[PDB]
Amino acid sequence: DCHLSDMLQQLHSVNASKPSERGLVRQEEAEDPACIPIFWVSKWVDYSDKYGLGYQLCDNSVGVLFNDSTRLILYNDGDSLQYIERDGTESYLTVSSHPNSLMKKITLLKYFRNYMSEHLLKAGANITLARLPYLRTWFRTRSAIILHLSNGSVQINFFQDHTKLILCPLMAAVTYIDEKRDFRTYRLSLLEEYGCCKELASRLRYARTMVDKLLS
Repeated sequence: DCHLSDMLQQLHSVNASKPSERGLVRQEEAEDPACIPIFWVSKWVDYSDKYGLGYQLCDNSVGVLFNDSTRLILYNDGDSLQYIERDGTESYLTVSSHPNSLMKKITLLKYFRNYMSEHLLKAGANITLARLPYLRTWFRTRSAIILHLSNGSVQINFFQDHTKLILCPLMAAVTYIDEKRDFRTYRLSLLEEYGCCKELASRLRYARTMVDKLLS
């Protein structure tokens, strides 16, 4: 990742500068609505002991990262599919016509979509040209799930308190979703500048270490 390189810098820059420890924190002055992200994960399902990691993006498309490290996406038209092999090669197809070699996985995705159509909360449901990204990797920790999409974006959802970061290195920007499910986007360079709350500074410290694991 040219991107993830960028992201660790940005983030380290902001964390080095110790933004909570300021005479007068001015976090709202680092806000920047002209940087809101197009895609994040609104829901996810971890059936990774058997099948893989199911998930839905904010545009209502659905995806799976199977345990064999391939991915099938279903677009929000209900029919278009994109399959992505371990090497990254990508075929496109539909539900109506598609090799039989994909029967089992197309079905697995239908099940994942049926479940996610009915069930979980839709993160960032209150918000509004990019290529639909797919899930590159994920992993869990005691404290959170980390989701790394092909468009270069890392999303970290925290379990305890339901807070979330979407990091876009394209813009040097991060979106915080707090416990009240308020949704504020910030430029990291302005956060370094203007400071932020002790909450977000800890989330952002975690996020650095999380982006380290991702690089490995």
